[PDB]
Amino acid sequence: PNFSLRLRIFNLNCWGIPYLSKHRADRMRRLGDFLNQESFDLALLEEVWSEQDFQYLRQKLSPTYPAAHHFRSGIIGSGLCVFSKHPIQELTQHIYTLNGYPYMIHHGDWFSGKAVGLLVLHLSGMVLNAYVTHLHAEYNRQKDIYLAHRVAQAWELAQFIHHTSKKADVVLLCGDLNMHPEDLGCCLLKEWTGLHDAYLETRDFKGSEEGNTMVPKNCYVSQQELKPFPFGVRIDYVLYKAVSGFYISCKSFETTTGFDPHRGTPLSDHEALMATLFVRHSSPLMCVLKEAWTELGLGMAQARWWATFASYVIGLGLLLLALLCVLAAGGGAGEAAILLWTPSVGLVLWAGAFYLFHVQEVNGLYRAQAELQHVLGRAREAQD
Amino acid sequence: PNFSLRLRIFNLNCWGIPYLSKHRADRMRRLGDFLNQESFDLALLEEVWSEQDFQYLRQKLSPTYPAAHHFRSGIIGSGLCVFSKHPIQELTQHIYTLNGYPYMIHHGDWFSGKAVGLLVLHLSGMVLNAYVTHLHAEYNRQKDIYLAHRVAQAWELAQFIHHTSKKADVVLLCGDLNMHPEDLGCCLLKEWTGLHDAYLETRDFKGSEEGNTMVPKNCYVSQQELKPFPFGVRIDYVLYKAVSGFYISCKSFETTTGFDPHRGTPLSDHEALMATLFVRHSSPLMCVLKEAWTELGLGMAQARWWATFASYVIGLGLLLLALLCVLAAGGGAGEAAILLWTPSVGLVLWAGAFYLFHVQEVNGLYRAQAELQHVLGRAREAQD
Ligand SMILES: CCCCCCCCCCCCCC
Ligand SMILES: CCCCCCCCCCCCCC
Ligand SMILES: CCCCCCC
Ligand SMILES: CCCCCCC
Ligand SMILES: [Mg+2]
Ligand SMILES: [Mg+2]
Repeated sequence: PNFSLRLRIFNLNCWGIPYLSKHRADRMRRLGDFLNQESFDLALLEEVWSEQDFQYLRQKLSPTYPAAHHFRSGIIGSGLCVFSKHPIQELTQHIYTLNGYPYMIHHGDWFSGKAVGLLVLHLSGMVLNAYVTHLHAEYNRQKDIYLAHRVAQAWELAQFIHHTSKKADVVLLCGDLNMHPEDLGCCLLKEWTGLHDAYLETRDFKGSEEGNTMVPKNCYVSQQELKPFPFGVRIDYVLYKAVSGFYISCKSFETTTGFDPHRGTPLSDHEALMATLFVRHSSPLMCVLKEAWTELGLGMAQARWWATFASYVIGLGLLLLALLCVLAAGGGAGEAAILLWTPSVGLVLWAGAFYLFHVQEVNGLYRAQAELQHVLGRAREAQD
Repeated sequence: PNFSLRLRIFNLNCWGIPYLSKHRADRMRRLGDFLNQESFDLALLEEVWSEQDFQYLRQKLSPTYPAAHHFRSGIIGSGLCVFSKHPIQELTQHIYTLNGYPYMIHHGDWFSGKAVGLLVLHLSGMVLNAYVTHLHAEYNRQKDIYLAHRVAQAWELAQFIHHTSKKADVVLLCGDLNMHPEDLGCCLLKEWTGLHDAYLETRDFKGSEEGNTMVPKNCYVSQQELKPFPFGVRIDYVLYKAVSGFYISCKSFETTTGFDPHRGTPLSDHEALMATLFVRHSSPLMCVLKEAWTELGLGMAQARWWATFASYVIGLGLLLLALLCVLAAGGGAGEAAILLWTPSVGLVLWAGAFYLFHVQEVNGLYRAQAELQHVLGRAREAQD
C-alpha cells in the first residue's frame, strides 16, 4: 500500500550539570513544559547528569511520553536521556574506550564515561534505529590532544551503527559530535555509515544564522569560546538515512535562536534542534579512512612516548628509595631519611598508574587503527 | 538449489601467559604444527597474551590460514587470537564494562580487559557471525564476589550477539564462559540468544569423560582446583544457532583428553574443542531474567556500601590531616608532625580512588539491571 510517516525529532544538550549550571532547576521545568506541549515523537536529551533531573522529567512527561530511558556509564554517568511517545522495543549501549585523560581534571570528560545509545522502535511496520551520542569536547582548535581520541570515538560510533543497523529501515542519529562539518571525524562517520545531515537537506529552515547550535547571543555561552567564530559553531547534528524501498525527506528543520521559544532566558547554553521527517515507502572514500588511520598512528606514538617517560620516572623513584635506605642504614645523616622515604614511595606508585593508563591507551588506539587498516586493505584488493 | 557446508571449528584456551606458564614456547610450536595439519575452517584461540606468540603463530599458519586477527584491550590485552582459512569481511569488538577489581592482584582479571570479538565471514552465499569470548574467572565456588560481574558480562555478551546478528544466517560462539551449564550466566545467555550447545547435540562424541574441558589427568591443572569435582569442569563451550531456512547439525564433537593428540605433554591446562558442523539449507524464560535481575541488585547494594565506607575513610583522613596541622602550628609536640602528615595525605588520595572505582561499579551494575528490567516489563505487558 502507501506508507506515510511523520516524525518529530527534538535534540537538546541540556547542560544540566549540578552546581556548575545557572538556573538548572528552572531550565528543567521550562523544558518539561515545552516537551509536553509539543508532543515530539522522539526527544533525545543530552548532558542531564543528575538522576533527580531525569526523574523530574520522566514523571512530568509521563502521559505524553510513556517510554523513557537513561543511559548510565562512567563515574558521573553518560548523561543521555531519551523520551519517546512510542514503546521502545530494544535498548543497547556502547561505551567508547578512549574518553580522554583523568589527570586533566580542568577538562573532566574522562569521568563522564561517554557512550552511544540505541533505541529500537517499530513504527507502522517499519523498524527504526535511533542513536544518541555525546563525543569528547574540543578545548583548543589550534592544538588538540584529543584529536586522536575523537577520531577513534567517531570510528567506534560508525562501527556500532553499521553492525547493529543491518535490519533497520530508518536509521537516525542525534548527537553532540563536538566537531565541525569540515572536520575529519564527521566525515569519517558519514562516509562509512552513509548518514545524511538534516540541515543540509531541509526544505525549510528557521532559526539561528547558519544553523549554528552554539551562539554568541545566548547568555550562557562564554564569549571567549566563540571569539574565533563570529556566528558560533554547529556541533550538534541530526543525521538520518533510509534503506532501499524507503525514502526519507526533511520537511522542516528548526533551531531556537539562542533563546527560550517563549522569549525567556535560554533553555541551555546550546541550541534545540527540531526536525520533521517524512518517511514514505518508495562506497566509503578511502582517502578519508586513510587520513583517520594516519592521525591515530600519530596519537599512538605520543602515547608510547608518555609510557616510556613514565617508566623512566618509576626507575628514578626506585633508585631514590634505594639511596634513602643506604643513608638510613649508614646512619650518617642520622635524621629525616624516613621523612623523605614516604613521598618517594608515592612517586613510584603514581608514576606506575600513569604508565598503566598509557599502555592501555596504546592498545585502545591500536584497535581502531587495525580495523581501519583492514578496511583499507580490502578496498585495495578490490581496486586491484 | 541444495546448499551443503562443512565447518571445522577449533577452540583452545592456550594459557600462553608470559613467565607464568611452563613450556610456553614449546606448546605454541606444537599448536602451530597441529593447526597446519588439520586445516580447520576457523580456529579460535584464547589466552594468548603475548604479541610475539601471536606473530609466531600468524607467520607459521599463514599459508593455511590467510586471515588472522588479534583483539587488544586493557593493560595486558584481551588475549583473543582468531585464525581463519576464509577472508574476514568485518571485525568489531565489545569490551565488558565490569571486569573485576584491581586491588585483587592475586586474581588479576581486571588487567586483562576481557572482551567479545565478532568476525563476519561470507561463505558460499551465507553470512556467518563468529564470536570469541573469555569471561571472568571463578575462584571460590561457595562464595563469589564476581557472581554479579559474570552475570553482567553474560548479559552484555547476550545483548551484543542479539543486536549485531540480525542479518547473520549462522551464529557461532566459542568461548571460555568459566561457568557450569547449570549456572545462571550460561542459562541467561542461551535463553536470550537462542544458541545451542554442541556437546549436547553432537551425533558422535569422542574425548574426556563428560566433555569436561578442565581435567585432573592434565598435568598443568592444579589438583586443589579440581578437588571438588572428580571428573573436572566443563567451562569452554561451542554454541551455535541458525536462522529459518537453514539447518545446522553437529556431526562430530571431540576433545583431546588431557593430553597432546600426539601423546606429548598437553598443549594447555585446558582442553581443545573440535566441532564439525554441517549447515544445510532447509521466548526467553522471564524467570531466568528475573533471577539475573535479583543477583545484580544484590551486587549493587554491596558496591554502594563499599563506596560509603570509602567516603568515611576519606573523611577520617581529612580530620587527621587537620589535627596534624594544629599540632604543628601549636608546636607542642615540636617534632614529626610533618612525618605523619605525608602518609595521611596518601590515605586520602587512595581512599578517593577506591571510592571513585566503586561509584563507577554501581553505574555499571545499573546499566545491566535497567536493560533486564525493561525486558521483564515488556514481557509482563504481553502477558497481561
Ligand atoms: C577507563 C580505564 C581507566 C583505567 C586506568 C588504569 C589505571 C591503573 C591503576 C591500577 C591500580 C592498581 C592498584 C593496586
Ligand atoms: C575500567 C575502568 C577503571 C577506572 C577506575 C577509576 C579510578 C578513578 C581514578 C581517578 C584518578 C584521578 C587522578 C587525578
Ligand atoms: C588512572 C590513574 C592516572 C593517574 C595519573 C597521575 C599523574
Ligand atoms: C582503580 C584504583 C583503585 C585503587 C584501590 C586501592 C585500595
Ligand atoms: Mg557542555
Ligand atoms: Mg587460564
